[PDB]
Amino acid sequence: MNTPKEEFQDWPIVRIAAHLPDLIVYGHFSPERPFMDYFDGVLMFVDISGFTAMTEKFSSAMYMDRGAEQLVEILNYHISAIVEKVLIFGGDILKFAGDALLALWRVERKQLKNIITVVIKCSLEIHGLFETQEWEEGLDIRVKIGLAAGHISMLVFGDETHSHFLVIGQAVDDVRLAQNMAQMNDVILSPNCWQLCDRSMIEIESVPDQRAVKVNFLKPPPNFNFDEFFTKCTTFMHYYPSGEHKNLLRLACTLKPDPELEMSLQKYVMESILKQIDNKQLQGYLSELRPVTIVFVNLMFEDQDKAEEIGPAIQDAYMHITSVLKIFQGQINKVFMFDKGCSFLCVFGFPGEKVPDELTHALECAMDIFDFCSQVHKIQTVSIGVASGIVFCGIVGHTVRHEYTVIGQKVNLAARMMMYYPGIVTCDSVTYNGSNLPAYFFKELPKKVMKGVADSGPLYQYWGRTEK
Ligand SMILES: Nc1nonc1C(=O)c1ccccc1
Repeated sequence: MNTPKEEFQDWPIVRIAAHLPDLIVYGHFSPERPFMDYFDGVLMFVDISGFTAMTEKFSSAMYMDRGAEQLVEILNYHISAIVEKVLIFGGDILKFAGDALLALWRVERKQLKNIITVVIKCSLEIHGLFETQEWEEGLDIRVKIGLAAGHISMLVFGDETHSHFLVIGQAVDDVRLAQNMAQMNDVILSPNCWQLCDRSMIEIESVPDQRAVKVNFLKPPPNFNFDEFFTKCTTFMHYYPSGEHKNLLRLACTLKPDPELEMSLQKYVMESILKQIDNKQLQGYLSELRPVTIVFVNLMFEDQDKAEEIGPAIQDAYMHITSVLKIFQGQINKVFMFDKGCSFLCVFGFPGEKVPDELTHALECAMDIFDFCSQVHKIQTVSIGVASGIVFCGIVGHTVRHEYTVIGQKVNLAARMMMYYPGIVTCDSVTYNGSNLPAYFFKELPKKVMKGVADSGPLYQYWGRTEK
């Protein structure tokens, strides 16, 4: 008999799995929401704002109405290379944002030391991708890397139709802190990472007024062989592609149809993405420069380190947020957490979710969320930033690991507003002027210098319908 080869690997379940980390794909968790689990790992936070700041100029007439198509193409070219490095070195890309990606090497406590070495090497090789690369006249196509290590908590929250996850805890906070100490081309280790690492491998230096350290060099001992060392480390990497599947970047590429599993995984993925996955929408429909309203919600907790308290709080907030968003076809694009604040990047006006009065509704939705979440047990402060303008939407990443992501100055603005104007609902000038709501529903705010925003324009507090 003949032996035709090539296992078919393009099933819907596999396509869905591209949008998710191994943490979720192979997780098999209880149905309770919230669900929490705990482990140890090494984290890598790669700041990619250097080249995703490209977005503004892709709206220029120069790109002849193909700005979004060109932007996703060039971004994915670069980001794909980063993802491949992460994957080949054994890491799990947890999420993408417009300005960063976060990767995890989950391992038993005893192997943290050796895995940090692996992750440093990976980091250095990532920087190596960009050492001599630019466009037009600007080589700011470079990245900044923070690494952290230690205890990590995982939270899964959602309802019967939608799920979201976060990793949280000090190591997660640490990786964020480390990355924003990094200059271009730097690899910065959190204090704990530095404490736990193989100091014989690496030369570091101090970071002024900081216990974090900068990696100057990976200088391995005389008879060290990284490839053999890596192979030893793979013993502790549950899903590293191997044997007959050593040619694949992800084990998830080998997933077979399993309706129960697919039911669980699809809950993490937006319906419009599922439509594309199911070949019921053109594969390029979701790459666009689109006017939207961003409602960025930040929840700060009474006790920031107590995962057991924050989980139920986020779940309670989520249940309300999703109900309010349904009422106006708003969608949660991302959920993020560091600094102890949990933030929901909500979007009004995504593809196929048009509808006029987007501004009035965004503001009313923001206020509703604010009022409700402010009453949630353990939520100390709610802050909401509302900004409206043209943003890039598209699936960003590698073929095998990518996510629908929104990128733009207005996303950054809403994000900065919620942090620099805590405890209130704020909006930009577009939103204020477009709502046409009475002017006394607002308060004109002092201008604040916000990191990453040049010329925010006049900003406003949405005070609401009444003085009280
Ligand atoms: N915490 C988290 N758990 O999953 N993702 C995050 C997160 O904050 C993040 C932020 C920016 C980019 C990528 C991830």
